[PDB]
Amino acid sequence: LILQPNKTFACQMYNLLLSYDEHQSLELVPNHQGLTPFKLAGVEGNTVMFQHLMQKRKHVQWT
Amino acid sequence: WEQYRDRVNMLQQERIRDSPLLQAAKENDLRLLKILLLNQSCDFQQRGAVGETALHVAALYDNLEAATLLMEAAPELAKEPALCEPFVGQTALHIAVMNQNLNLVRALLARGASVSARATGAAFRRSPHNLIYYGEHPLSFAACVGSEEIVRLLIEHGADIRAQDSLGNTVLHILILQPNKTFACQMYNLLLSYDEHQSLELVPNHQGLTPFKLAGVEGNTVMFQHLMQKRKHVQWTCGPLTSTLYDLTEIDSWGEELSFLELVVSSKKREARQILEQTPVKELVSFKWKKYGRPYFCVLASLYILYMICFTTCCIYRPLKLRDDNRTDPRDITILQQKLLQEAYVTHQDNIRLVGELVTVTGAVIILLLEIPDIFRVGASRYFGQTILGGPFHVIIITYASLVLLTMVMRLTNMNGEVVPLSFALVLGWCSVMYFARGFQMLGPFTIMIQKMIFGDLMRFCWLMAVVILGFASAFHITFQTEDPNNLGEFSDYPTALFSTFELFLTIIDGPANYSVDLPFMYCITYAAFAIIATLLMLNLFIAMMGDTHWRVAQERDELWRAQVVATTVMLERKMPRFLWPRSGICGYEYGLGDRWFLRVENHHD
Amino acid sequence: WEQYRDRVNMLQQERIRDSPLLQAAKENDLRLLKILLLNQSCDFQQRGAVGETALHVAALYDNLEAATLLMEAAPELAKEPALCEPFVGQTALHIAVMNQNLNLVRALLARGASVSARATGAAFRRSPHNLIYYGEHPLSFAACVGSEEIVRLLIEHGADIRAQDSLGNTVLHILILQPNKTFACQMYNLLLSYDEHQSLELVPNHQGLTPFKLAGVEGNTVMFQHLMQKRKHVQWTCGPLTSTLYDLTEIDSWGEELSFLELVVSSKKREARQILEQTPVKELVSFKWKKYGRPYFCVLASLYILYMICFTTCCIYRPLKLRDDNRTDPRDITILQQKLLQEAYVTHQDNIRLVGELVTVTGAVIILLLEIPDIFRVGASRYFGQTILGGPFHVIIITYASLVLLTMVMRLTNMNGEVVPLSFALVLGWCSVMYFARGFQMLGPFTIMIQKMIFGDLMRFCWLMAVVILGFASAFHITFQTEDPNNLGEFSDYPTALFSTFELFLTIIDGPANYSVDLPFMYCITYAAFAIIATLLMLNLFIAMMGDTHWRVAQERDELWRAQVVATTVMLERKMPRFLWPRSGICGYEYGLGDRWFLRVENHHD
Ligand SMILES: CCCCCCCC(=O)OC[C@H](COP(=O)(O)O[C@@H]1[C@H](O)[C@H](O)[C@@H](OP(=O)(O)O)[C@H](OP(=O)(O)O)[C@H]1O)OC(=O)CCCCCCC
Ligand SMILES: CCCCCCCC(=O)OC[C@H](COP(=O)(O)O[C@@H]1[C@H](O)[C@H](O)[C@@H](OP(=O)(O)O)[C@H](OP(=O)(O)O)[C@H]1O)OC(=O)CCCCCCC
Repeated sequence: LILQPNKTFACQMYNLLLSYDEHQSLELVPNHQGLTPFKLAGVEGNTVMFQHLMQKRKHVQWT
Repeated sequence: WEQYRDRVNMLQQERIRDSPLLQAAKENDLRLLKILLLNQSCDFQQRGAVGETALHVAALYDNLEAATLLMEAAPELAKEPALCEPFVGQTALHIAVMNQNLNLVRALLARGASVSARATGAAFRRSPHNLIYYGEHPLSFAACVGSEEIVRLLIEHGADIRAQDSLGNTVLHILILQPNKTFACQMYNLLLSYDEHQSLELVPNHQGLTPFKLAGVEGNTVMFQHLMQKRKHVQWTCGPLTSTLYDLTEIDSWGEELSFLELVVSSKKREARQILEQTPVKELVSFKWKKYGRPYFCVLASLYILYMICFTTCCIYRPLKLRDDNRTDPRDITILQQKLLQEAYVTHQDNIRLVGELVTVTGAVIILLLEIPDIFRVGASRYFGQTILGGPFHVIIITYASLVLLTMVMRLTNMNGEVVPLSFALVLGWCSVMYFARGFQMLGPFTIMIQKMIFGDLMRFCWLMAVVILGFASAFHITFQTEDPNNLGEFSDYPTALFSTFELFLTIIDGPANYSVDLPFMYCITYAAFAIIATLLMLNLFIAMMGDTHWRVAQERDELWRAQVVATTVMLERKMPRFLWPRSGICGYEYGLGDRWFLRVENHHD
Repeated sequence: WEQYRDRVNMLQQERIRDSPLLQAAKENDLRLLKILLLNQSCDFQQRGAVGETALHVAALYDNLEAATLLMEAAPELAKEPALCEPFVGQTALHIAVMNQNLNLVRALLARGASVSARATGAAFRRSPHNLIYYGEHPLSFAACVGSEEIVRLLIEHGADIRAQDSLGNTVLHILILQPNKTFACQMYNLLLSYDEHQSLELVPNHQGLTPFKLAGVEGNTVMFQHLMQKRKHVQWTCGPLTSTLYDLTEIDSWGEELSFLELVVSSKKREARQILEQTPVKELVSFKWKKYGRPYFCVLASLYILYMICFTTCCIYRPLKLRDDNRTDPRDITILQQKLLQEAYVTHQDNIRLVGELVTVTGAVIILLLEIPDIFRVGASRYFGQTILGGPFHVIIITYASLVLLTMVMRLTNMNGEVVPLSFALVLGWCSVMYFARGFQMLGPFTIMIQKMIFGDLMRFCWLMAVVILGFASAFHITFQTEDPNNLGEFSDYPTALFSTFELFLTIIDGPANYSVDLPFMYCITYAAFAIIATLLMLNLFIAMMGDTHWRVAQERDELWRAQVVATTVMLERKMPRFLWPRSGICGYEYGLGDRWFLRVENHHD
């Protein structure tokens, strides 16, 4: 789903996969190359997918 | 260093997370917070990492209900500020004003929290590290973020209007220091609706700047126009055209030494040159330049051109005499040497040269008497580094005067080697005539983009160029260290091997080619590669870089030419006789309107 | 000088402010103004600083009620105008018309104020100082500001339509002189609604221009299109395509000497070349150029090329003979000298040269017979300074004819030094063939951008060249006054030190480098700096500057090529036989439509 040509809407459908990922996790399993999906989004230049991945890791501590 | 602020912020999160009361104030949950209000075993006056109370946290996270809960549980807790290094005086009322919480600010002023509290910490003072400069006062914060009801509630609850911080800026200065937000102009009107009895408009900071002068130096054009909606008034109109008079009392600033236009044109900020095109500023300096600035600048330009003519015809005819010891040396050129001073002035032509020598020495004296107080009055880094005020030319003219005075030192000591100060003075001084080329509208910004190329392109490209001519010069030297220096002596020793490779980089000197001898076979290989990488590739790339910076200047030619003529107009406003430079504008004391000088311009709109 | 007008304007404000009546008329307050009407001690005919009455003030500040109250106080006060220098004849009816007050203008014409009053002040005459040129008449002001009901009210209240000012312009001329406003075009129809019995369209000014010719010379393209809606009519249409005939009676202007197109192409205003692309002008001069202009211009271009070939093969074979005395001089070149006229024509080849000499002399005669009446008929600054009409080439051809006539003068006096005027004539005349290069569509505007760069770029860059080659030439000279002029004599004396530094600036002559002798150590330092600042920096900045100027021309290539072919088409329209240049357009006298010549064009629209 990362390897698409920068389509926005499957971004939300990425959430659907992470809506149903349960018990490692699907986010940490590598391929035969040995790449995390975060690393695949990094190497393929999917910036929208990268920003959507960094919505979950970050949190605001104060404003 | 900014990692300390990250450590303080996550240590604040540590002290919030450890304490159950501060965690309950952050999370906005009232359930355990009721028991925290009820029991007397817990301490409500506990400190954070800095000094933030739980009411500080509840003001920080827009938690007004928990703040009011411990504020009934502790009414005296609101007045204590933070007490560590980044927040040495931050109250929660500053945070509640900054977050625009109307009910929390109304409750905080209803319970008598301090309104004149100064938050003089390092985070609130201006810096490149802090992203905002909202000030140190609650009235400052309320006007500066742009909330009307909060600042009017602060006026009705105390908060005297004059509030100078550690930098000395009042409210109007740091309303002007915003990044060009329009609506704060209307907020400025609110402050000028509530300014009464000097006035707030005239009080300076620790730098000694009016808010008008701070608007001029910071480039805030919208505030500058908004300030001159109050100063101007139309005196008559007919048809499409109105005639209006502008007050130049704080523009020309006749009483004050350090003038307003000197603060505009010598500003380090880039955006302070778009404020120099405004509707009474362009006309005032255009009247100064056309009526006075161009004729006195042109006669000074002709006088300096004649001074350099009288200097170059003085030094072309300099004393040299035939040497007594014969040459007797191969690879040498010498006919004649320098002349001693006892026979340097013996004929009438020597006296005609000598009066020119005294002209040049007194020219050096009147140059250094017009630069040393001028470099002392504004500082070294302010005046030499500013490209608008002719600083690169003003170090060159100073270097000329020091070099010809060093010539005057050397000649009376009768020692040789005087070709070098005449050569440096004669190359630097005729390039300083470009300093007088800023006046003409035809040939003005050419001399600013020449110095722009010198300090932008050929500061970066010379380090990329001195790693090619060094390596290729060393490569050419080794291929001709084995050979002779007679048949092909362009790389005989290493200084001329550097200089010939430099000249071959510039394609001035022809390629080293002697077809009557067998050249080394490595030389053709390492010179063909030189002709690829250096004459073809790096030279014309740097020509294209000159074309790009020439385009970059040529889109904005008039914006720098007007700044150049403002700089030289306010330079000839100073250092010149007062009877020859009368006050620009018309007087108006005989017109009964006061002892203020004005400028009438007329426009043409629909 | 414009400061006098500022002094007059605030002196007007002084005379308003001192008088209570004028202040009451300015402020629009009736309370003390009623007492000012009642008492007879005050004088209602008091003057301003110029002559502005209270009615003038109340008309100037849009105060109709106080104006009408003082007209009931004084009905005779309206007819008196101002009487000082900037407002020589300004009435307040001009001001009320200009401010578009319908009720005030109706009251002023109801009380019998003058409608034919000429406002002959310096503020109303056209100048760069005055921002508007609205005219001198009330009908002029009403038709010029853009009001319909006011101008029709002025038609019904007198105001004869023909109204020539001190410049002699009528209403239509100074309705054309607006900055291209569309709606006034329709109000031109309003003037053409009330023009009756010559007509108003044909009356000239003091310059001698028809209003159609004024629209031609001022570049008012929208008014030109509106004027040629009236002249043209469609004769048939089918499908998408219409055929319409345009009247060229005032385009060609066969009766008048100074033609319409001569006023268009020799206009000082830049915007008068976009009117030259219009639908009845472009087809007419394209028919003139294709049918007649290009063949006669090409045969004149071939005749001038053959004349210069017959001149250069005449002056290459010039009389030259071996000198009688021997040289006996080092640093000298001379083999042969000039030849005396008694032996300059002795052989048949000398006669073949001699008939070419008479060809060149009669060519100079027929050149100066085609330029001296032509420079007398339009003036010196009109014709030499205009770049469209080949003025830079027409000073060059005149310089050719004067130089070869001076060569013929010098040859018959048998004195030497004829190499110099022959050399200037021979170099200037082959550059004048670019004058014949304006005709071809391929290589046309290259010759206009070459002269554009000569007069634009290299008049500003020559002064920035002469502060570098002078300083560096003088710096190179001092390093080689000490040394010998044999091993490195490129800076021996100061004229060749200027010329060699100029050539080293231009990168033509190779760098002065003699590796078989020890050069001065300052020379390499001050020449490395020269190769940086001049060959690398200063030159290619000017090369990219020429590239930007070439881009500026090349965005507008066809707009200048069409102007060039219009200029040479109307220049070959004059100075040429009438039987060889028949009248363009078709006659229409045999078609019974009148003695007016027309041009039929067909178009293709949806
Ligand atoms: C003539 C002798 C030297 C005069 C000393 C005074 C020299 C002098 O007046 O300029 C100082 C200059 C920095 O330039 P400076 O502080 O005035 O600021 C720059 C200047 O405004 C340039 O015009 C800008 O364009 P560019 O990007 O550059 O094209 C540049 O970027 P930007 O505004 O467009 O964003 C601005 O940052 O520093 C040196 O390189 C000198 C190195 C040599 C030091 C030699 C010390 C002798
Ligand atoms: C060939 C001998 C000289 C011929 C004399 C006649 C020379 C001649 O015909 O032009 C006159 C010229 C002024 O040019 P001129 O009045 O025609 O008007 C300029 C002309 O239209 C240019 O093409 C325009 O572009 P640029 O900006 O220039 O690129 C320029 O600006 P703009 O329209 O774009 O806004 C216009 O202002 O004045 C000199 O420099 C001559 C100095 C040398 C005088 C030497 C006297 C011998």
